[PDB]
Amino acid sequence: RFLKVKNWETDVVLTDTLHLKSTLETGCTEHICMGSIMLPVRTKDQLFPLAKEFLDQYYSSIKRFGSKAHMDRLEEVNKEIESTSTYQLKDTELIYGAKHAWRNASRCVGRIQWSKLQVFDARDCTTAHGMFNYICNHVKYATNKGNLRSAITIFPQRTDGKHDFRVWNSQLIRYAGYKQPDGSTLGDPANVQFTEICIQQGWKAPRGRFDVLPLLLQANGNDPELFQIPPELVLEVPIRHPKFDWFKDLGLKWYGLPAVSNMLLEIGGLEFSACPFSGWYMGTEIGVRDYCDNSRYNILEEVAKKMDLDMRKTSSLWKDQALVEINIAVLYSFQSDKVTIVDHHSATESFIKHMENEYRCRGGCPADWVWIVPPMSGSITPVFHQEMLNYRLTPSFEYQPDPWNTHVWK
Amino acid sequence: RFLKVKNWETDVVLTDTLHLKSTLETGCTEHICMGSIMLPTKDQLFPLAKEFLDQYYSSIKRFGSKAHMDRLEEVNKEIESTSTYQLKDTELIYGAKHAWRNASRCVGRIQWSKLQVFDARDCTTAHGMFNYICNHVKYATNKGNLRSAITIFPQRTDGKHDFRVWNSQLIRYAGYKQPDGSTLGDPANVQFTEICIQQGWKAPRGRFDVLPLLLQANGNDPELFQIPPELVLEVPIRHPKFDWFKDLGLKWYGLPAVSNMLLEIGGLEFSACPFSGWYMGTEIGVRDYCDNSRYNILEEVAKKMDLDMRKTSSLWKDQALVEINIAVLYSFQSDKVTIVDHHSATESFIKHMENEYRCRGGCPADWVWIVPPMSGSITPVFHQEMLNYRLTPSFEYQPDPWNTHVW
Ligand code: HEM
Ligand code: HEM
Ligand SMILES: C[C@H](O)[C@H](O)[C@H]1CNc2nc(N)[nH]c(=O)c2N1
Ligand SMILES: C[C@H](O)[C@H](O)[C@H]1CNc2nc(N)[nH]c(=O)c2N1
Ligand SMILES: CC(C)NC(=N)NO
Ligand SMILES: CC(C)NC(=N)NO
Ligand SMILES: [Zn+2]
Repeated sequence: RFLKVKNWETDVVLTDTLHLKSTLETGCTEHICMGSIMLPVRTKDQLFPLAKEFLDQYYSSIKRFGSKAHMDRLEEVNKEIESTSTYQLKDTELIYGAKHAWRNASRCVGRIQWSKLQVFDARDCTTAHGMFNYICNHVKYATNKGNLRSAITIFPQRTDGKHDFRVWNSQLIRYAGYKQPDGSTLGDPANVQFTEICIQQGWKAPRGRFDVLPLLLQANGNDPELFQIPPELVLEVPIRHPKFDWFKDLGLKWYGLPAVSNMLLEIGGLEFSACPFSGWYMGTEIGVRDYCDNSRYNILEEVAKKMDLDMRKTSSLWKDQALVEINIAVLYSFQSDKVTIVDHHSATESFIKHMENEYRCRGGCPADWVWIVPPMSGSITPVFHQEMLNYRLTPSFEYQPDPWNTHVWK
Repeated sequence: RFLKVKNWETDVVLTDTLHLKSTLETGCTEHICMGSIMLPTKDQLFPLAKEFLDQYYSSIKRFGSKAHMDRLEEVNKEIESTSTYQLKDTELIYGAKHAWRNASRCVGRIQWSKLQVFDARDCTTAHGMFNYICNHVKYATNKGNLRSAITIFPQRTDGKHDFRVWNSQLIRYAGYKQPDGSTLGDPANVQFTEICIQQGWKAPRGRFDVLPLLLQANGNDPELFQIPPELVLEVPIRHPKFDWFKDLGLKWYGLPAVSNMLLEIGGLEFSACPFSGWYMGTEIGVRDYCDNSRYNILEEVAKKMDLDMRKTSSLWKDQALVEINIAVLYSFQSDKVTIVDHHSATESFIKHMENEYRCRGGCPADWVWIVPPMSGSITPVFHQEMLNYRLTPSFEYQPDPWNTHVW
């Protein structure tokens, strides 16, 4: 079965065959679409088939399908599973696997960069202190003094589900949030619950508006432990506007390294519960969501006031106006400090090229439109006009339940 | 079986059961989501008629009454004898209002119960259609104080006697392919604009020429008609600060009226059912003006604002976009023509959703269409999970007549 995808802005029509290799479910049925829904221990039995599918794809990618090396590897893995219930990936398979989980992440608009990923093998790690060291090395390497490099650090895979490695932080770097007794919130409202956990665990919170949270690392299923990332390793950018000299006085700044650390990486059926990864920001993530979401820093009004916009009636579009300036400032500040960042026009244009390339060479590119289209100026970016097909391919990055909800404290 | 929908801005969670009454397919499957795709017999008829009548009588608190049963059998007999049936005026009105109520791609459904229905089922010719349409336009426009309305022409019979409004919207501007290779007017209507010429129309070769109606009655060939200029309310676009804006020579009509869809009620199909409401600012300022394939005016507005268009990161397109949209709303509001901004419209939809969930068990909604083309995440609907599914009565897309018409 072939599926056609059309771009209503250029009439370009693409054909998708890749979806035929989709196995996981989407959440949607032939009677309902859950496309806008945020989020809708294995056995030897279901493991080998998963390993085989992966290994077949791997050996096919290197043009060695059917080879003796390919057949031996399958027998080697099969024997290992029956012998230990699991199996270890070769370094080459790990790299291939991580890159493809990124390549398959339908909610990621920066996938044109997928083949450029530094993979740090932390599978020999055993303690939280070990995790800390690995993570600091990941941060310094990725930051690279502002010239960001994509990377991922992969810790030991899940075994019996009682010895999981987990990074309790949702992102390696994020600002603390504090609920005040008057009901207001200091810092990032999104991290209030995590911040409380850190404090309870022993963290001495400076209680500021931009306090870098400590790492809470869990190794081999043990109780998590706190660690402070060396300040000198956390690159930050003071936010100022190119024309509005008062912008700087808003006291705003943001970290330069976006690194998701709460997702699960699945390769050949194996589950890597601790796999922090990072790239570089698209301006709107900070300027639109982190700064202007009502449930985040929510700075629209203040910026609106300083600009002396007509805030009496929404139809003046004062929010829209302040939004553009804030995002202009974020981009400007980052480029000035020479910290990698990409605007939504560039990122979306590139994704389109990446997408078309993928249809031709791979037969498709699973993409989640709801997440791909930027949170501002939607239709003036090429992706808005691009029909997309969303389906799940493995290897992949998956969501997993927050650790504080499932962990058995020792 | 009881799906939940969460708003990530307010943590409010709503439970949806209405979807359990869905009957039509969505285009998606457990293995693939096509949520972003633009277009994913007597024996067949009665069950449909039955489904409708049941919900109708249920709505009037007469479910399982004699009146209910009586009507059910009368239609039943009528179908068996005539191979179809006619809706009572009450059913027709109820059906039209609910088709709007079920339109998952419409953000303005909070207004659903306030719909003026014009029963044009007694129509028989193209001139009769022109007359009915002019009356609709005049009623809906109401001197700038817009009123939602729909005019329903004769239902389908044997497919060879279908009524159709060839235009996509009752009021749109023409588009012509110039020698330059460029396009004059609205690029989206180039093809239609030609079928008018090819049919007789005398195009003024302008940038904003109100197109002529191409009405098709009882299956016969379509005919042209010029909408009385005095009935087509337009708004000149001027910025409330950029006096130079006017020099762009931009204007837009005040009455948005989709005319190429098919209304489905109890199995019956109304192929010609033009309907109208009032604009949400972004429709004109973002899509009609700034879409690269439309009037694509971003660069022009950018230049006159003296913005650094060298690098995309200066966000000039974004800045210009906002002004262009501030102007649209400004002009309409100045000329006292009904219009709603994306902020107010979206806030209303959220309220409507909550009403629908607590009073009906849900509200089908297509997030991809509901979220405005600009400033997405600063509107409440961005953070609102939505379940999309098809309920009848409904408004469906249908093949352009010029690809099905046997002259
Ligand atoms: C090189 C620069 C990169 C850019 C510009 C890019 C951009 C983005 C953006 C804008 C999002 C949406 C974030 C949000 O709204 O929460 C995203 C999501 C995603 N990206 Fe990328 N990305 C990059 C690198 C990476 C890397 C290196 C990986 C994996 C190795 C990756 C995996 C993903 C995943 C899995 C998601 C969804 C996360 C979630 O569900 O919360 N991205 N990316
Ligand atoms: C009262 C003011 C109304 C508002 C503010 C509203 C707004 C909108 C908007 C913004 C769209 C998207 C248009 C597009 O992007 O092409 C839309 C679509 C739609 N609306 Fe409404 N609407 C209104 C009245 C109506 C009425 C009277 C009906 C039905 C009788 C209706 C039925 C629909 C349908 C079926 C669609 C999707 C059409 C398509 O697929 O092209 N709307 N509405
Ligand atoms: C409800 C809706 O799915 C939700 O608000 C989504 C929409 N699109 C998004 N897109 C991106 N990139 N990131 C997000 O967090 C979201 N949130
Ligand atoms: C490809 C994609 O479905 C398409 O561009 C959609 C997106 N959302 C939309 N939303 C509205 N209201 N109107 C449209 O025409 C579209 N176009
Ligand atoms: C997914 C994450 C590591 N990258 C970003 N959030 N921005 O690019
Ligand atoms: C669908 C149409 C009749 N309404 C609008 N496009 N705007 O409200
Ligand atoms: Zn779907």
